[PDB]
Amino acid sequence: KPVKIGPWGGNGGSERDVQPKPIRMVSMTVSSGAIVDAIAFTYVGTDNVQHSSGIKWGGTGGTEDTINLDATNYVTEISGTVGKFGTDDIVTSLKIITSKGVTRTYGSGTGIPFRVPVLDGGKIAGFFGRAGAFLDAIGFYITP
Amino acid sequence: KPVKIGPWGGNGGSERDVQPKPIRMVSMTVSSGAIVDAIAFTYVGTDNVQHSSGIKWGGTGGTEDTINLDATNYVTEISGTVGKFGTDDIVTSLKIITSKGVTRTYGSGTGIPFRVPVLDGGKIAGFFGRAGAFLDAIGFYITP
Repeated sequence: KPVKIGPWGGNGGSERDVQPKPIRMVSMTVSSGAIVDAIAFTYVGTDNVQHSSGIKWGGTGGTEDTINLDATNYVTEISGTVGKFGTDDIVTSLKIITSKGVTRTYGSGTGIPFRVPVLDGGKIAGFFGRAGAFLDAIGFYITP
Repeated sequence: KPVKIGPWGGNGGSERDVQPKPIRMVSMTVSSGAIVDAIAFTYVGTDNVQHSSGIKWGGTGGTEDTINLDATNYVTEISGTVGKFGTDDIVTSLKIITSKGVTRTYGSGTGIPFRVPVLDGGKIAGFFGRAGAFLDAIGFYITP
């Protein structure tokens, strides 16, 4: 069963979550440009079945990038910033680090930093948050 | 069973951890004044036995304050700040929130904030980190 922590960001947009909850992440897709426009992911649930988060959480801007994950290549740390974009506090940048040390950076924005490093073979299993035109807020599911 | 995340803080101090790992926190004691001088806790381990973290993690400054906890009165969120105090980046403040609404604030908010809100009945079960004269860095064990 995952732990659920967060989210980091503003209170705009609509709330986003998944059912069933995730125990490991299979892929994630971030849409980004100057800031983080949207996120989507696929995962194995608490039922040991694969599921999608469905339509991307956020708007139509930016470009998509997908990370494929497996038992040896999993997300061990996520960081980012919360800042203004227009009059909304949103996720202005996001950085993903995997267990092989590869880092991907999404957005070029600034603001109040957040960072969640997961230790001892634990992993980020998936996401929840808030989104509208952009990614207002992001939180994490984590399994040991 | 717990997830292990963090730490937040500077790079100084000696590494501090507990064995066995915690599944429930029973009490925690923060020593603080202007900053966070030390932390200690007692917990139920993965062996279903009560254990201490031992001597406090940090120095002899500040005043001690103890929170008593159990399965239904648990820490649901910890936040704080990491900042320079003298020559060291340390945990300059901590805020503890319990499931019953008990709040305690320790130290002074100088530097960069962090927050770990735990949702859906998850709980902070204990701590690890780095310490010397002060609490250099703090991380969490979290159970779902």
